[PDB]
Amino acid sequence: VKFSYMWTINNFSFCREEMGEVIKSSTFSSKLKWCLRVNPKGLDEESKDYLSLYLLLVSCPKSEVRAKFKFSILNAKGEETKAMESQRAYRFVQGKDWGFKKFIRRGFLLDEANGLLPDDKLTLFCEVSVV
Repeated sequence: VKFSYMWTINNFSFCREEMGEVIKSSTFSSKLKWCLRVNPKGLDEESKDYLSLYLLLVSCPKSEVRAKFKFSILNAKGEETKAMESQRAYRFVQGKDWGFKKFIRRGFLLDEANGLLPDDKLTLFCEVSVV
């Protein structure tokens, strides 16, 4: 079953999150509930120069599901760019997240000349395929 979520994070340049701090999206579905989570300053010292991006299984009545996923950024022209796809379907349990600790370099994303923060909005697009 394949579905998607578009997450707009407004006023992205005003984010005060420090390394390890997280923002979660609203939940979305295709009884399963998913959300996205971003670490604007990464998780640890190795990733503090990047935004980290994860898919989280928030609610699941089964013990586990398997899902592949793809994240991309919608640019100022409304087009997908800088996509990263999971290598395979990963096993999720409720509370488990999978994703990319080094999804996008902050010094690239935050320079507005690259066109990824139109009106200071970061727009992320996620596709999920549950096996």
